[PDB]
Amino acid sequence: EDSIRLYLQEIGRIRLLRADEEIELARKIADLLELERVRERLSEKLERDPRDSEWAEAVQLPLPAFRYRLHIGRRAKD
DNA sequence: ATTTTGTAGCTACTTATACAAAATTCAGGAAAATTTTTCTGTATAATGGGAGCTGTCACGGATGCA
Repeated sequence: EDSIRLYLQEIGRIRLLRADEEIELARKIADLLELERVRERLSEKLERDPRDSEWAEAVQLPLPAFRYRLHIGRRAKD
């Protein structure tokens, strides 16, 4: 019941990385980040949020691939 | 024989009214002024803590068991 450790163990069991490895990331993260602030721009202008579909981005995208792009983009940060 | 009592009386004479605006102040507002609280960034690199405590009990459990 150490709690501190009870979490500390586990984090152990996720393993450390290196700049290069954390570079694929960076891009992806940004790729997701900005994408959203589309999502906010389109928000703020209108309906308060694209937040529909492939139009939940004003951007163009084959919709399934959108959510996907989102996943990888932010999964990087996670 | 004045004096006090009078009566038949007023006029002066003064509250009383009520209003009344004028004061005359007060309160609240409004700022506005400003002071105090918040917010955000920070680029070499940095990647598991602290402690110890060590002398009843009980019981019911004790599942666990061999």
